Amino acid sequence: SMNPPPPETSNPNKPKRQTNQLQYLLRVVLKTLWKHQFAWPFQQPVDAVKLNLPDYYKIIKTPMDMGTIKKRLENNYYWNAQECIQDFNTMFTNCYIYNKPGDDIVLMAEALEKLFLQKINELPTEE
Ligand SMILES: Cc1sc2c(c1C)C(c1ccc(Cl)cc1)=N[C@@H](CC(=O)OC(C)(C)C)c1[nH]nc(C)[n+]1-2
Repeated sequence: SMNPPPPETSNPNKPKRQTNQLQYLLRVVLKTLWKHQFAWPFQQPVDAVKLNLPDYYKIIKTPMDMGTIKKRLENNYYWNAQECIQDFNTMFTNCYIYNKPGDDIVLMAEALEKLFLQKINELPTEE
């Protein structure tokens, strides 16, 4: 069970822009989650080889992680806030799909998601 290529972070064919909401998603949302004590499993794609999770990419067909999101934000990959919000939600949902309630990794995702929800509640109106 080899690892797939990671999600793209650059694509000249994809439209993109800078928006004040995307700036907030980087400076506030990503930065807050990235520094958290429980961020580290989510800072790069799941390595199913090293973790001995050969079923991971049989079950999780839309992988996502904060390393990817960080690069997307820094590299101005997104057209709007919704695209980036969707990536975060994909990441959390994947973790809950693959794992079981009360697992350590699920508690870690839950902690991060609580903070995500607190920050997204104050997403600024588009300028
Ligand atoms: C680098 C990464 S990425 C990751 C994990 C780790 C370690 C952990 C994990 C991280 C921290 C703690 Cl305290 C416990 C588990 N769990 C796996 C699934 C699993 O069951 O893996 C073990 C078989 C436990 C290796 C998982 N699912 N989704 C993700 C994002 N992760």
